[PDB]
Amino acid sequence: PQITLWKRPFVTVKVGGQLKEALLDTGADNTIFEDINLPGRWKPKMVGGIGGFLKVREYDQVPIEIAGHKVIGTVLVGPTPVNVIGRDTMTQIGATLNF
Amino acid sequence: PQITLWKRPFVTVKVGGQLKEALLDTGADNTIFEDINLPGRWKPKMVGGIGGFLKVREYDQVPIEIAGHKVIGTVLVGPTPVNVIGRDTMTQIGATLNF
Ligand SMILES: CC(C)(C)NC(=O)[C@@H]1C[C@@H]2CCCC[C@@H]2CN1C[C@@H](O)[C@H](Cc1ccccc1)NC(=O)[C@H](CC(N)=O)NC(=O)c1ccc2ccccc2n1
Ligand SMILES: CC(C)(C)NC(=O)[C@@H]1C[C@@H]2CCCC[C@@H]2CN1C[C@@H](O)[C@H](Cc1ccccc1)NC(=O)[C@H](CC(N)=O)NC(=O)c1ccc2ccccc2n1
Ligand SMILES: [Cl-]
Ligand SMILES: [Cl-]
Repeated sequence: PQITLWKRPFVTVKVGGQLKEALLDTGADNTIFEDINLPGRWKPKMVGGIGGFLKVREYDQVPIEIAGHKVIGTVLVGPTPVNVIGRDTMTQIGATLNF
Repeated sequence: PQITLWKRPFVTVKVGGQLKEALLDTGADNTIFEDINLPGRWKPKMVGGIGGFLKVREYDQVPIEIAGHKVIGTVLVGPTPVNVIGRDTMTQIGATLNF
């Protein structure tokens, strides 16, 4: 699809077997969710942004379906106010900005 | 242009009289700079991000040039780690996210 930006660009994704919504974010390096439970091991990571840093769990090679496509990549989990799909995932579905 | 997302999507912008660079950020509501100086009075404003809330200066009706499109918008000046072009400016140049 072609998405205008008059509203925040959320999309449906499936991760860990659950349907979630997340913000398509061209400014973010990373992909992060609040309250999803993933299997397998994780490693601690800190991510920074406006206002400071977030302590998260990093899970590697996680399948995400976004809203229709299969991506495998890194997923962060921590107490974020919003789920975000960052460039690490969006490059794998060929997302582009156009103007 | 049509911009892929393998690198961070920075663009050249002229804000006030000054050439700067900033991140095209579909996950940001606002346009925020740290390294510009704008004249005159400003209004206090608070913005949120992943880590908490920051105090910024709001300057109204500021000219912004990006990719040859000259627009007039609200520019915030605050302790952001990265200059960001948010959806408020991107909608004015007709930017879309596509996949
Ligand atoms: C933006 C922030 C998330 C705070 N990250 C950083 O500031 C990291 C932190 C790292 C650990 C501590 C020591 C410094 C390194 C490198 N910095 C990068 C920082 O010092 C450096 C500033 C700079 C820019 C241009 C020319 C010279 C210097 N940025 C850079 O070199 C490149 C610029 C680019 N176009 O990619 N940017 C980044 O490295 C950077 C990293 C994460 C980001 C996440 C989201 C959005 C933008 C992000 N930009
Ligand atoms: C989410 C995460 C992966 C941690 N990445 C980032 O946060 C990186 C960090 C980078 C270095 C510092 C400068 C910003 C860049 C780009 N950001 C992405 C960037 O897109 C980021 C994503 C985001 C949105 C909403 C809430 C939190 C976080 N947007 C923002 O930080 C913008 C800033 C603003 N006020 O315009 N925030 C918002 O637009 C915004 C909207 C609604 C909100 C509701 C509650 C609380 C905070 C809310 N913030
Ligand atoms: Cl959700
Ligand atoms: Cl990020």
